[PDB]
Amino acid sequence: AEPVYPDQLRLFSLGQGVCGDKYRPVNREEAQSVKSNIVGMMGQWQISGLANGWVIMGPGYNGEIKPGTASNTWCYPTNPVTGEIPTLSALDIPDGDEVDVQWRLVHDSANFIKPTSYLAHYLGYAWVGGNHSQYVGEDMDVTRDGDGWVIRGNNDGGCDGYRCGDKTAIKVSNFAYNLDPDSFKHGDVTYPYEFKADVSYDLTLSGFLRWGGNAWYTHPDNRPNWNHTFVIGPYKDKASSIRYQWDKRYIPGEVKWWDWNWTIQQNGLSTMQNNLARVLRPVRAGIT
Amino acid sequence: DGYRCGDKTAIKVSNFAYNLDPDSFKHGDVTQSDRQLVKTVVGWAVNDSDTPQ
Repeated sequence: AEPVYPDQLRLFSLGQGVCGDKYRPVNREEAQSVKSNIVGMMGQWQISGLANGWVIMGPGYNGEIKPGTASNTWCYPTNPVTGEIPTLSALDIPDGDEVDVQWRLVHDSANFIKPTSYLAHYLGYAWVGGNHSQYVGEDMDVTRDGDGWVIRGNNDGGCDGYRCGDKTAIKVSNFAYNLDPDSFKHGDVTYPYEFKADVSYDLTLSGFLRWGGNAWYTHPDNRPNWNHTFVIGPYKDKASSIRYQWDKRYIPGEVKWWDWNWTIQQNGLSTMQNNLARVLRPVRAGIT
Repeated sequence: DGYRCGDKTAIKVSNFAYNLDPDSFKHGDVTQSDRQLVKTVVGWAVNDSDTPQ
């Protein structure tokens, strides 16, 4: 048996026990591993075929797997593609003091604010943007709050929408700088050295979740308030690691904070991984 | 319509206290549950003289 990712499954209707060109029939054991996802991707009274004379039934039957035969068949690609989040080239901040580096980081629109505002929107937060535009993360304001920074939509003038006025906030805090030994460089030897250090921080999202649909695993439906934190840097915990949670989306019992399969279904695989790649882009600062 | 209409003032009521009339208090029966013994003692008091003691 091999791990199965719900986004790769394909339901063929060619013939009994026949898959596509590059496609293998899903096994009864493999179907059991992701039972809830496949049952959620089926109609109420639908029955579909598996390998070795087995059948999966829809929610009306409580998702029972029993011996049988059917015309349809769930198939998995014969050569699955890796859905891992790609890595982008580093972003280098011009030399300066600690607070200057943070200021230049948090005021960048293409490499920040907009990649961070789209993540919050995809996760299901409400009203990510200001009153003077219709697009997410367009009319935003940045303020220095204590030892951190706060980004949120501008709220001047009026707005149309239920509870428009409660705008979600992005809070950046807890910066740290770790030096790597492979960036060493020197000039003449009459010497002046040079290094680059990687920057890490904590990102907090605060706001209320949308009623129509959100990405929390319990899928609350009463518009509750919510605060969550991510660590943009080396792994520290399962709850605050994006890469970890995304890589264990094939184990249903590991899903306890966010449901990334839901986001993939809602928006598509390529867009989600591009956005996550932009959010996790490395950041470096020079030292001399 | 207004500059910051939407930031509305809130009034909070808490910390209630009661000043009783002295001759109006009554209570009913006292009941016990979940009883666990601590200690007990028994004894005798003996008087062998000719007067109460």
